[PDB]
Amino acid sequence: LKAPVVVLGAGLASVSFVAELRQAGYQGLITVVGDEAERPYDRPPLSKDFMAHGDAEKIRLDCKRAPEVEWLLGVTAQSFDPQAHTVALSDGRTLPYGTLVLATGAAPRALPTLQGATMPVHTLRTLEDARRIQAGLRPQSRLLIVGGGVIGLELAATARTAGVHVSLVETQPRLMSRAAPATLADFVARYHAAQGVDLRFERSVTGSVDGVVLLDDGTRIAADMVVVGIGVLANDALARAAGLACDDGIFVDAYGRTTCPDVYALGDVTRQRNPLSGRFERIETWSNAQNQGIAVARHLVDPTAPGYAELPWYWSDQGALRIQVAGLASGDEEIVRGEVSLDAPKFTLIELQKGRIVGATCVNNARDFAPLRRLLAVGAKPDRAALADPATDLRKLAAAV
Amino acid sequence: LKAPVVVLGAGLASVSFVAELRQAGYQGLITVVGDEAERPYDRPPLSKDFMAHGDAEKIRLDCKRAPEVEWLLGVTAQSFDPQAHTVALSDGRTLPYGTLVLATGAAPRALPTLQGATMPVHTLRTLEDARRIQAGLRPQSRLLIVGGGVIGLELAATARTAGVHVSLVETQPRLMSRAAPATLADFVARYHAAQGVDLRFERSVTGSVDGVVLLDDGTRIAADMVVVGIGVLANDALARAAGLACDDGIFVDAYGRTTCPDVYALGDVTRQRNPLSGRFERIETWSNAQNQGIAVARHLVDPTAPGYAELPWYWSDQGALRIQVAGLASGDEEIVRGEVSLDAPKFTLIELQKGRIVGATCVNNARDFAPLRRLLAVGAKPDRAALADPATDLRKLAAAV
Ligand SMILES: Cc1cc2nc3c(=O)[nH]c(=O)nc-3n(C[C@H](O)[C@H](O)[C@H](O)COP(=O)(O)OP(=O)(O)OC[C@H]3O[C@@H](n4cnc5c(N)ncnc54)[C@H](O)[C@@H]3O)c2cc1C
Ligand SMILES: Cc1cc2nc3c(=O)[nH]c(=O)nc-3n(C[C@H](O)[C@H](O)[C@H](O)COP(=O)(O)OP(=O)(O)OC[C@H]3O[C@@H](n4cnc5c(N)ncnc54)[C@H](O)[C@@H]3O)c2cc1C
Ligand SMILES: Nc1ncnc2c1ncn2[C@@H]1O[C@H](COP(=O)(O)OP(=O)(O)OC[C@H]2O[C@H](O)[C@H](O)[C@@H]2O)[C@@H](O)[C@H]1O
Ligand SMILES: Nc1ncnc2c1ncn2[C@@H]1O[C@H](COP(=O)(O)OP(=O)(O)OC[C@H]2O[C@H](O)[C@H](O)[C@@H]2O)[C@@H](O)[C@H]1O
Repeated sequence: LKAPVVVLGAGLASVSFVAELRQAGYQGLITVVGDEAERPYDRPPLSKDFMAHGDAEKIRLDCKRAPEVEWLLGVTAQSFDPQAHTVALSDGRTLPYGTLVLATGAAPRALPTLQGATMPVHTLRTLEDARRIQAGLRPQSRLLIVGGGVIGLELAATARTAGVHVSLVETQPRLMSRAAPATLADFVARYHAAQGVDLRFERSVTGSVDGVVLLDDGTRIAADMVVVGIGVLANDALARAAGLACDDGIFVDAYGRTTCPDVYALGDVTRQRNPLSGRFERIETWSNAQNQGIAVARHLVDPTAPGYAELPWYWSDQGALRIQVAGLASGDEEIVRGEVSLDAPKFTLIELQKGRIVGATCVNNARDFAPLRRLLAVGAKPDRAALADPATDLRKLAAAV
Repeated sequence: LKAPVVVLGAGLASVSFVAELRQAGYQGLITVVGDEAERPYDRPPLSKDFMAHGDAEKIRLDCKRAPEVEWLLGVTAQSFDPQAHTVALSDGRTLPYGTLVLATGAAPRALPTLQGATMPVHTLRTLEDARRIQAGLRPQSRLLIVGGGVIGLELAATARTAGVHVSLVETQPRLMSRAAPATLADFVARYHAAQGVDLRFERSVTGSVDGVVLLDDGTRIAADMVVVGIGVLANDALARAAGLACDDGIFVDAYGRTTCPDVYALGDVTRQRNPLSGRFERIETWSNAQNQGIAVARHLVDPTAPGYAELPWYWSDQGALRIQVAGLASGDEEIVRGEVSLDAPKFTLIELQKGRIVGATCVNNARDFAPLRRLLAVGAKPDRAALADPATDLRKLAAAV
C-alpha cells in the first residue's frame, strides 16, 4: 500500500474497496475514475424492480462509508503507464498513483449475426441500457430475447408481467447452463413456459431481415425489439495494453495482485481461483464484487490479514421464483428437500461430492440458504438421510458444526 | 533485476535463462537449485537416440555460456518466503534472493486406475525414468503404452525398432489430439499400424489383475511392462503455497512476471499467452523453454527489450517420420503440399484462417519448415494457388516478405 490510490471503475467492486480502505484506517488520497456519468449504482435492480418502477434514486450505492474520495464521473481512463505510475484520462488530465486498482467490470457480448440489423437490438448492463429497454416494453408488443441465462430470464419475467409477448432462443439444450444445477434449470424452464414464454432450445440466430429474426433451423421469429443476453466479456483492455497477464479477464491472486507491480484488480474484470473447483474462473457475481473488494482493501491496509477466501454464490429473481445458488452446480450426488412443483414452488437442492457439501440451491426458501452456505464453507459431511428428511432443520445442523 | 538471482530448477529453461543473464552482462550472483543429482541434460533424446544408444554424455546441456553459476544439484527447494526473500532447501540451508525464478517444469500425470498395479508401470520424464524403461525393452517382450501423444508414439517406434511387441490405448478417436492437425494424426496412425503397433482408439484402462491390463470395453491386454504417457502436470506447488496465481501452471505475462513481486517463472511450469490463439495455455515445448528463458533474462537485464513474442513450434521423431509442427493445428482451410503416402513419406501441411497462415506441418521436409515459420511469424497471406502448386519454392516466398 503506497499512496496515492487510484481506482479505475466506479461500480460495486470499486465502492466496496474504497469504503473498506477508509474503514481499515487508510487516510491517504483516493481518486476513483468512472466512465459513466452517474452517481454510483447497483446493477441487480436493473432487470428486476427498476424495470418495473423506474426510480434510479432507489438503486444508488452508499458512498458515505467512503469519506474523502474524489469521484471523477463521466471520465474514461484511456491508458496507464506502470513505469511512470500514471493514468491518462479522456479529459486530458493525468493522475499519479502509488497503487492502481483495476475494477472496470465486464461488457455484454454482442451477437455477430445481428450486427447489421435494421431493427432495435439492445443489451442490458447499464442504467442507460435499462431505461432504453424499459421504454420499449410496450404491452402487447413482441420481444425476442437471445440467451437463456439469468439476465434473459429476469427480463423475460419482467416483460411478461408488463404484458409483453416473449420468445427466447438458447443455443444449449437447457437454461442457465453456466452456473445452475440441471434440476433447477429444468424447473425454471417449466416455470417460464407456464407463464407464456415461447422457449426455443438448441437454436441460434443466423441473421435478420426487415424486422424478422432468422434461426439456424431455417425458420423465423418476428419481434419489435431484440434483447441480447449471451454473456459478458471482461473490460481488460487497459491491462492488456499495459502488459498484464489477461485472457478475457485479468489474472489475480488472493491478494488482488496482477502480474504488474503496484497494480491490483477486483470484481467482474478478474479471473481468479474458485476454491471449490480449484480452477481459475471469472466470478461474475454481486457478492464477489463486494467481498473481493473488501478482502483486497483489508489486506492492503493490513498485510497480516488473509487473502480473499469466500466461496461463490448469487441469486436471481424471476417473477414468482426467488432463486439462490451457492457453490458448484453438481457433484456426484444431489439431494432434493421438498417437492419440485409449479404449485407454490419451494425447494432446496444440495450437491455433494463424496459426502461433502459442494453446492446448494434454494427456491423460495431463503431460511435454508444461510445455514447451507455455512455448511458449504467448512465442507461439512452431514448425514445424507438427515439432509433429505424434512424433519431436519438446517440452522441447528450448521450451528453444531 | 535485483541481485542475488536464485533459479529453482536446472532444466533447459533454467540453463537458457542463466546463460542469457551472463551474456546480456549481468555480473551478480546466480545460484541454481536442481532436485535431480545429474549434470543438466536435455529431455528430447530420452525417447529418441538415448533410448537406442544409452550414452548420457551425449545429451548434456552446455553450461559454459553460464560462467560463475553455483549449481546445487540433488537439492530440493521446499518453500520460499516472498516477504523475507528467502528459499528453504532440503539440505537445511536457506538462500537469500533479490530475484527468484521458478523454472521447475512439469511431471507426468499418473493413471489412477493402475495405482494399485502389481506389474511394472512407468512414466517417462527423467534420465532415471529412461534408463529404467530401456532396461525393460527386452526383444519379443510385450509393452503396453497408455496414451497416443508424442512420448507414447516415440516410445512405440523405439520399442518396435528394439524388437518389442507394442499395444497402445488412446481415449480419443485419434493420436496427438493436443497439438497436431487431423491430417497429420490420421497419417501417423497409419504409419504406426503399418509398423506393427496394435492401436486401440476410444479405449481407457479400468484396472489391472495379475499382469493383465483391463479396458473399458470389458476386454484385456497382457503386457510385461506398462508405460503411461497421458500428459503432464505443472510443478507449481511452491508457487501455490507462496500465494501466486496458478492453475496447473504459474500464470505469467510476456516479461515472465508472476503475481508475486520479484518472482518470475519460465518453461513448462508456466501458463502464458499464445499470440496466435490469444489465449493462455501451457506451452510444453523445448523451443518455449529455451526462447522464453532467453527473452525473460534479456528483458530483466535490459528493460527496454521487448517481452517474449515467439510463436510456438515443436518436432517429434517417430521412427521413419521426422515431424515438425508450428502454430495452430487448424484454421478454416488446409493446404496439402505433396502426396500423403506410406511410401517415402514427405509432405507439408499449411493451416490458414481467412487467407493468413496460422500453422504449418512438415513430415520429412525440413527445408520447408523454416520458410513457413517465417511466413507464420508475419501472418503472411500468400497466394493459395501458389502455396499448393509444387513449382513454388517457399524460401523465396519468405524472403520476399
Ligand atoms: C442487469 C444485471 C443484473 C444483475 N443481477 C445480479 C444478481 O441478481 N445477483 C448477482 O449476484 N449479480 C447480479 N449482477 C452482476 C453484478 O451486478 C456484477 O457482478 C457487479 O456489477 C460487478 O461489479 P464490478 O464493480 O466488478 O463491475 P461493474 O459494475 O461493471 O463496474 C465497472 C465500472 O467501470 C467502468 N469502466 C470500464 N472501463 C473503464 C475505463 N477505462 N475508465 C473508467 N471506467 C471504466 C464500467 O463502465 C463500469 O461502470 C447483475 C448485473 C446486471 C448488469
Ligand atoms: C521424453 C521427452 C521427450 C521430449 N521430446 C521433445 C521434443 O522432441 N520436442 C519438443 O519441443 N519438446 C520435447 N520435450 C519437452 C521438453 O523437453 C520440455 O519442454 C523441456 O524439458 C521443458 O524445460 P523446463 O526447464 O521448463 O522444465 P524441466 O526440463 O522439467 O526442468 C525442471 C527441473 O526442475 C526440477 N524441479 C522441480 N521442482 C523442483 C524443486 N522444488 N526444487 C528443485 N528442482 C525442482 C525438475 O525435477 C526438473 O529437473 C520432451 C520431454 C520429454 C520428457
Ligand atoms: N449465440 C447465442 N445464442 C443464444 N444463446 C446463447 C448464445 N451464446 C450464449 N448463449 C446462451 O446465453 C446464456 C448467457 O447466460 P449468462 O452467461 O448468465 O449471461 P447473461 O444472462 O448475459 O448475464 C451476464 C452476466 O450478468 C449477470 O450478472 C449474470 O448473472 C451474468 O453473470 C447461456 O445460457 C448461453 O448458453
Ligand atoms: N487416461 C488416458 N488413457 C489413455 N489415453 C489418455 C488418457 N488421458 C489422456 N490420454 C491421451 O494421452 C495423450 C497424451 O499426449 P501428450 O499430451 O502429448 O502427453 P505425453 O505424450 O505424455 O507428453 C507430455 C509432454 O512431454 C512431451 O514434451 C510431449 O510433447 C508433451 O508436451 C493424448 O493423446 C490424450 O488423448
